[PDB]
Amino acid sequence: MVDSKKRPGKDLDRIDRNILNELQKDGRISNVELSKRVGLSPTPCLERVRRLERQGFIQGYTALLN
Repeated sequence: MVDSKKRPGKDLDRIDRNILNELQKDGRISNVELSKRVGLSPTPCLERVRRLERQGFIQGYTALLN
């Protein structure tokens, strides 16, 4: 019905799915913030987002994280 951030939901860490939901709600957020909206540090927040990157789900969202 909306969102569309399914990605590997059947197997997605709470940090990645919530991070994808935050990227869709905010396609202009880096990682530091991307680290606090999910309740984690950014160093790893990226580690979480990177996992979402390898699956081709962060080429526009926080793709900048690279």
